Amino acid sequence: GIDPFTMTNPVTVEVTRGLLVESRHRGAVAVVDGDGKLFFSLGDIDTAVFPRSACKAMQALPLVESGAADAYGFGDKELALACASHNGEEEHVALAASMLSRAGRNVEALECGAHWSMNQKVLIQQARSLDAPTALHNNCSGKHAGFICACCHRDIDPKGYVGYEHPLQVEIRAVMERLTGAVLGAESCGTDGCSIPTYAMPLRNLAHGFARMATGTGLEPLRAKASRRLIEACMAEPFYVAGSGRACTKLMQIAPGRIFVKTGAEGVFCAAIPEKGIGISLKSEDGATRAAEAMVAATLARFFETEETVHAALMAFAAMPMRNWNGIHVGDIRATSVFS
Amino acid sequence: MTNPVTVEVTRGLLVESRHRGAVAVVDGDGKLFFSLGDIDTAVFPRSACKAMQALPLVESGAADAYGFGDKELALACASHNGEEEHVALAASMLSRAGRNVEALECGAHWSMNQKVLIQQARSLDAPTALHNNCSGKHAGFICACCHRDIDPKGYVGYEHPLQVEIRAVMERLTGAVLGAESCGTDGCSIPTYAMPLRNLAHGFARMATGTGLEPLRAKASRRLIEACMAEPFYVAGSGRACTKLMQIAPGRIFVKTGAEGVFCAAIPEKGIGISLKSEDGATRAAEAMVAATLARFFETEETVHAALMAFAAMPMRNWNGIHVGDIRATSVFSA
Ligand SMILES: [Cl-]
Ligand SMILES: [Cl-]
Ligand SMILES: [Cl-]
Ligand SMILES: [Cl-]
Ligand SMILES: [Zn+2]
Ligand SMILES: [Zn+2]
Repeated sequence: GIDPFTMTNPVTVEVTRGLLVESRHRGAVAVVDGDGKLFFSLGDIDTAVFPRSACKAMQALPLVESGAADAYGFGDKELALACASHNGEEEHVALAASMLSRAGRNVEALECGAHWSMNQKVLIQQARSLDAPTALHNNCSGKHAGFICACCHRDIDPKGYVGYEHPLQVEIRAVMERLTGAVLGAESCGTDGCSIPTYAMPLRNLAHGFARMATGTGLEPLRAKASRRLIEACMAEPFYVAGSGRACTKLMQIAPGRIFVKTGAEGVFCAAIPEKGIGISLKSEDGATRAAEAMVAATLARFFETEETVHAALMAFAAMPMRNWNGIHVGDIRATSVFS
Repeated sequence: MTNPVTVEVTRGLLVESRHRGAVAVVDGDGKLFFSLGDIDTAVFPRSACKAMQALPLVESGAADAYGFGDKELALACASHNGEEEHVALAASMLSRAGRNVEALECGAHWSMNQKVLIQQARSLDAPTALHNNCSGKHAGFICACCHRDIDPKGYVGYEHPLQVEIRAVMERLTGAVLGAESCGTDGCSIPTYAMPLRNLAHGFARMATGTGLEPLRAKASRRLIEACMAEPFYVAGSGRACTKLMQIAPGRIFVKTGAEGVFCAAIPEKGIGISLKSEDGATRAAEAMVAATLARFFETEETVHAALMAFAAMPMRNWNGIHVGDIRATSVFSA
C-alpha cells in the first residue's frame, strides 16, 4: 500500500548465490502522475535524498530555455549529452568539445575536474589511448558544457559557474523549486562529484518533478516545451546519456521513444513514461547501482503488462544473471515481490 | 531480526546512504566478546576464509617439500591485485609442483584495483589465469594435490578429494555444517559454503589461538596467520585495505576481505577472531566495519587506534579534491 510517512525501507533487491540469498538491498520508490497523485510507493519517500545526476535533465533547462541550444545548433545528441552521466567514450568527448567550441570556449572553461571511466571496458580503452583523462572525459562534461553555453549565449561570464551564488546556480535552484515543489537551500545542499551544488529533496517531489516534465502539467508553456525537448532528446539519442554497456542506454532501447530513465550516483534512478503521464524516482538505501537498476526496471515493468515483449525485456533487467570468471552461472540479482 | 545501521555515507550536512550489517567477535573458547546484528544467519565467506582453505597445502607437507616461505603462504591466503610480483609467485608455486598456468581452473580477470588495472591494460592484451586474485590459493590447491600424488584435474569439483578435505577441515575449525544445500559456486569456480558469522569468527579464533585443534592443525594454522601478517603485500597488494591494515601494528593484526562485503580478522595476542558482513555486500562498508571493530581492542594504544580509525571514518573528496562527505562506521562500534 501507500504510506507517505514511513521511515522504514523494505528489502527491494536480493542477490543470490547457489540457493541462498547472499546480499540484500533496501530502498524506496515513488510513482506519481502529472497532478501529483501517488500510484505506487515503497519505503521512505518523505526524507530528503540527493538526486545527484538523476536530475541532470532539470539542470539542462537553462541551456534550452535561454535560447542557447538553438543559437548553437544543438540537436538531440547535444541535449542528451547535457543530460548525461556519460562513459567518457571518445564520441562523448568530441561532442562536449564541439559544444564548448561553438560557444567560443574549450576544455579550460570546464570546472569539473577529470576522471577515468566508471565503465571498465571504456576504462581499458582510455588507459590504452591516454596518459590521463581530461575534464572532457568527466561523466558530467556535457552538463557542464551546457552550463557554459547557457552563460555565453546570455553574455554571462561562465567563470565560477559552479559557485552557489553564481547566477547560473541561482537560476537552477529556481527551476528546481518550481518543478518539484521542494524547498532548496544551503541546509539541504551538498557538493556534487563535479563541484556543483546537489540539493536533497523527498523522492515524492523528485518523481512529481519528472511527471510534470513528462506531461507539462502545472508548467508554464516555455518550460513545458523545453522539458518535452529534453526528454525526447534523451530517448532519441540514449547512447549520449550513458554509453556502451550502460543500463540507461539499454533501457531506452527497449521501447524506443516511450521510456525516459536516468541514473544518479549513490543508487538513485529517475524515470518517466510520457504516454502514461507518470514520473518515477527511487533510491537504494545503501547506494548500490545494481539495486537501483533492478528497482527501476521492476517498477517500469508494471506499466507494460499488456505488451509482453516490452514487459519481458524490462523484467530481464529486474532479474539479472551473474556469471563468474569462467562463465559459470552463480546466482542472480532480482527485484523482490514488493514490485509484483 | 533487522540488522543495525553500521556505516553512514554523508554528503553536505546529511546522511546520503546507509549500510546495515552484522559482526561477530569470538574468543578461542567460543565466548562471544561483541556482536552486532544477526550472527546466526548463514553467510558465504567468499575469499575471507582462504587461510582455512590453505591448511591442506601446509598440513600435507607440500609447502615444506616445495620450499615455500611466508610469501607463498600469504599468496595462498590472498585475493591479490594481479601485480607482477603476484603473477610471478603463483607461476613459481605451480612450477615447483611440475605444473603451469594450464593447471589453473579459476579463469582470468582484470585487477580489481584501478591503478593496477590501468597498468595491466597498458602492458597486456588480456589477463591470464595467473592474474586471477585467487591464483595463489589455486596454485596452493594444485601443490597440495601433486605432493600427495592426487590428480589435480578437476580440483574445483564438489567430490574431488581436495574439496572433501576442505569440508572436513572447515567443519572442524568452525563447528558449522557444510553440505550441498548451503553451497554455492564462488568467483573462482570452487565451492563456497554459507555458515553463521559466529562459527566463522570462532574458526578464526581457533586458528589464532590453537584452542580445540589437534597439534598439526594448530601449528599449520599459526604458520598461515603469521605468514599473512609477515608478507601483507602478498595477501592483497598496492593500495589495498588488507595490506595497509596489516602494516599498522606489524605482526599483531590479521585481516582478510571477501567479495560481497565480508571480512574476517584475528588478533592472536587477545585470543580473538572476527567475522562480519555488510548486508548489501559493499566493500566500503565492510572495510569501515572491520576497522571500527578492530579499533575497539586498541583504544589505549593511541597510534594504533588512530590508524584504525582512519579506515573506520574515511573522508570523501571529489574529482577536484574537495571534501564532500565521509564514510563512517556508526557509534554502535564504540558503545
Ligand atoms: Cl513553470
Ligand atoms: Cl552495484
Ligand atoms: Cl557467549
Ligand atoms: Cl583439528
Ligand atoms: Zn555532475
Ligand atoms: Zn576464490
